[PDB]
Amino acid sequence: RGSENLYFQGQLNAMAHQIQEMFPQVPYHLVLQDLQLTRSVEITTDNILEGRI
Repeated sequence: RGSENLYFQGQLNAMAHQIQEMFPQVPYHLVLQDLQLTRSVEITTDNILEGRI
C-alpha cells in the first residue's frame, strides 16, 4: 500500500504544478491540499473557478 501512495503523492504534486501554471495567483499549498481531497485536476479547477479555494 505504501509504495502506491508515495507514487500517487508525486502524481498530485505534478497535478498541482499543472494547475498552478493556469492559476499563478493561487497558492501552491492550497491547490495541493485541495487535490488531496479531490484527486482530480478537473474538480480542483472547478473549485478555483467557483471561488472555493
